[PDB]
Amino acid sequence: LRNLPINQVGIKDLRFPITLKTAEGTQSTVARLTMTVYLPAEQKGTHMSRFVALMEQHTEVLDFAQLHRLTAEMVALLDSRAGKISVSFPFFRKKTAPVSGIRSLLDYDVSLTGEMKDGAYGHSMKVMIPVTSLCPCSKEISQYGAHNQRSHVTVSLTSDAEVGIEEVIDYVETQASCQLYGLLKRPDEKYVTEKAYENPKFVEDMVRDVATSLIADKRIKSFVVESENFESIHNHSAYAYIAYP
Amino acid sequence: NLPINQVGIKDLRFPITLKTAEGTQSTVARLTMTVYLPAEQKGTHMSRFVALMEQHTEVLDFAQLHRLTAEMVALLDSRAGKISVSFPFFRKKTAPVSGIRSLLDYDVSLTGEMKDGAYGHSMKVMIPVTSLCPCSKEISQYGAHNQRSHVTVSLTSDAEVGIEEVIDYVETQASCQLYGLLKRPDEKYVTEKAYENPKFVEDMVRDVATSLIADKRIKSFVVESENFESIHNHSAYAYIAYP
Amino acid sequence: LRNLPINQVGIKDLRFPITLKTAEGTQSTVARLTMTVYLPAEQKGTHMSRFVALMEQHTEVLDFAQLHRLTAEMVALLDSRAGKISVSFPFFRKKTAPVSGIRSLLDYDVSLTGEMKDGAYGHSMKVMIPVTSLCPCSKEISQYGAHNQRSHVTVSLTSDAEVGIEEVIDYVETQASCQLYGLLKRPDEKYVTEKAYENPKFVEDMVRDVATSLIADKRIKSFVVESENFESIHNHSAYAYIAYP
Amino acid sequence: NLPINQVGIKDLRFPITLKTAEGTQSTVARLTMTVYLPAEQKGTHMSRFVALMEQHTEVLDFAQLHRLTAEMVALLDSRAGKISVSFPFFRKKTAPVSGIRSLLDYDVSLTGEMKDGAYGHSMKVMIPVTSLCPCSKEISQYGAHNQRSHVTVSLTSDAEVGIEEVIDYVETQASCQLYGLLKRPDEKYVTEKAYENPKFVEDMVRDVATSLIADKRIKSFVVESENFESIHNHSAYAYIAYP
Ligand SMILES: [Zn+2]
Ligand SMILES: [Zn+2]
Ligand SMILES: [Zn+2]
Ligand SMILES: [Zn+2]
Repeated sequence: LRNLPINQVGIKDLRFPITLKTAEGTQSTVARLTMTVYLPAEQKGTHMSRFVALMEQHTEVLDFAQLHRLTAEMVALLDSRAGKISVSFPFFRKKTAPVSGIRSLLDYDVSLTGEMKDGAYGHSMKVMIPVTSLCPCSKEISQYGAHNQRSHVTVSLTSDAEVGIEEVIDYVETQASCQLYGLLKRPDEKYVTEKAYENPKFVEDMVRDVATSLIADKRIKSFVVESENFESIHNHSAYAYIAYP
Repeated sequence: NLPINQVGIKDLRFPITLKTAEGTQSTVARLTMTVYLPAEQKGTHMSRFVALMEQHTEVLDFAQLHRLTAEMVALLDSRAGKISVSFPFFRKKTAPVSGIRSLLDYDVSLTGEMKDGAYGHSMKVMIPVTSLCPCSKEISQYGAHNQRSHVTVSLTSDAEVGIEEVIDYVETQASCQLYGLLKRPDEKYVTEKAYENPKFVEDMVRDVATSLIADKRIKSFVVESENFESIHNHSAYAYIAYP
Repeated sequence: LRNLPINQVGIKDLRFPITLKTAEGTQSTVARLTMTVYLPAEQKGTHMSRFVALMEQHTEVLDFAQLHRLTAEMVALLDSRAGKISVSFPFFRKKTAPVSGIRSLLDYDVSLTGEMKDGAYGHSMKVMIPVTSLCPCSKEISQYGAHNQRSHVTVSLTSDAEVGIEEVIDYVETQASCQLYGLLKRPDEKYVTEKAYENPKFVEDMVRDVATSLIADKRIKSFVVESENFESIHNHSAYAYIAYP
Repeated sequence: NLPINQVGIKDLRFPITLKTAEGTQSTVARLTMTVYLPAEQKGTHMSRFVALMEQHTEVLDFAQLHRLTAEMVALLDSRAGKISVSFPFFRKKTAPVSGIRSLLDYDVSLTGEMKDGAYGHSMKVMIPVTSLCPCSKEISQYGAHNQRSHVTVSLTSDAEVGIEEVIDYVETQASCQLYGLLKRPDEKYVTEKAYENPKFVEDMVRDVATSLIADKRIKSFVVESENFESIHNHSAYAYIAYP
């Protein structure tokens, strides 16, 4: 009676090397894990070492099928009816400069979550995409130039069928004033400077353009789109978010 | 054409004066200030959030947060919006043997929210405590591993719950609470007290949540605890949400 | 013999409310402190609670005279021949918008250090100043627009006579493509957009212009100037620093 | 007209493969890559630092760092420059009773530096350990407060000192070292061992520094330890520099 069920208990911020397979290829990265299970009112404690045992023994490449298997195996190993695994890591993608064709990596921040509830599995994801934002107000009121800055666009979603990390990346980067590259030659820098100027967007415009795409995707049951613009003229950020439905 | 749930400014740093039941203090806040944006409206008016903060010189407390949130949604011409303010919060404590006084620091957020002329508020408090392991003590012939823990309480009520109240709910339940200033007899007392009161992370979250369930001002809450286990390089963690 | 002196021992990241007085006025802020003393080979340990005792008992406003007194009192209280107090905090200054005249605060990050060595006192400081940087290459090669971004300029210095926090701020902000304001009306935004465009500067130009000023100041015995530009076109930073002499 | 000590790129994130004495692993690095800039030269050539990393596919180790730093100062047409690479580093450990194996994570930086055709290298390793308080144990009738500690070793040598070597120097000296995976008999062993080997932060830094002084490959070093005291909300800290 005095006793209460605990929504989630286990371990948090275990750092662990992982290999990840997505549609575009396989890559090695380093993750932080939070691994937890439901604890019924009657049980005193969970078994904390079994969460680490699980990661040490499962050597398969991570993908959405493997995260499912892993979460199902965890709840079984932990003797629980419910649990979550959240895995956060940097994610690299090969990019090509818009004029030179010179290739370089860009880095994104990703989290993947698997959740079991009484035999039912659900999965969600989050991706932070760094883009260039350029202010339409600045350009319009100014006889020359326009302020611009890096922005972090964060998409969180839950879907029934799998949605690829790269697909979330493309939905955002398609919409940005201009996207980022690690390696830019002189013509590419001329290209990005001009495109961003040509395509100014408020933080409001950015969240709306991405949200439109996500609403259209039949896989997506709910989402949040945030955008944060590190305003180059202020020392605080412009911020917006849309949650759906 | 889509409405935007919230749009405005994030992580504006700003000095504030804060009034609570035990007194007034000066601290430094981060603010996030946002309003609802209707489907066909192009943008909000970003400079007005800063203007509002620059103009209002009054001490912060729950009544002044309400007033600032009202005035914001008015000034921005919106039907809804939210103000969240985060800051370090200091409280004077008394060492348990010497009685020598010293401050402790806690992390607090308060949030006010207007939706179509109705107001709601909520708060969050991170209280650092000592945790000590019952399995370690029971299995070992001497000693018990122990570590700092960060206990985070988020709650929503209608009547005001004081920051100090949330702190007390938690410190009362910890294996032992923290102090900045401890003499040798104080160190002895805290060492023994934690060792006499071992708690798993499970125990800590159940013990705090029971106290909050008993407080009938509280509509809903989350209690989390993260224990920086001194024998691992990762943490034990738990949370309860209610209802 | 087996025993070794310890350069510095004490406490680190004590968070503590402070009141600070500089040339422009007095303000309340929150600091992190690191307070340490020298430990001779022969002594087993220092007295850790006395560092907190010291902060709890000294209720005077902080300024360079008070940091001196505080460091001298610490080494005496700790029974040591040498020690350091480092105090880090956000620092607010009142600013005025360049067209409207509308006033707002801006926030800077500051550290002040006091050091005793056998009766001799020395003090140093560091200030991070967030500014706008605008790329000359971008503007010159582009038919319109120029990429720009927040930059953090960090000045560290040691001096014999006191150098005010605001003076370090002015040395940097005087040199920037354009400086930041919290509150900007439409004409002010037109003003800052244009000024930054009119005054493009590489990270190299920025460190050089600030360093020139610091070399000229007779108070300053040594310094480091760093600048980091959060390139709005990349996901890494452009960075430079000058150390002198 | 002023020369600039170092100019280039900072916190480029980049996946790397790392080879050490115990094996090869894949990790993710932050890089800072800079060159000296002569007084009358206007700017460096920023895109070339990224090109250099994109082109060189070789496994990282001390010989490859030297080679990358040589090639950089060549490609940038500078007389001096520095490459620093920071990453999490994993090592497989054996629990002290069960022998069950599990990884532990450490934070590493390696730095290479060219000055007028001469090369130097240096390294930094943060090793997390358990610390346990001798005063707490001595004064208390039972128990002893203990906590995670972050021990950071920075060193410069000419002959290569392995990352695992620095880790061993430190773990050997801690009240007890950390493991990710511990069974009940392992938890008992580590609890007792720390309690049998209490050390102040002073003790830890002297004990490590003595080991490093004895390693005649080492030209200079700094040992710091920060102990996240489980009875306070602040840390004990010490450092030694040598010579
Ligand atoms: Zn703008
Ligand atoms: Zn335990
Ligand atoms: Zn540029
Ligand atoms: Zn102690």
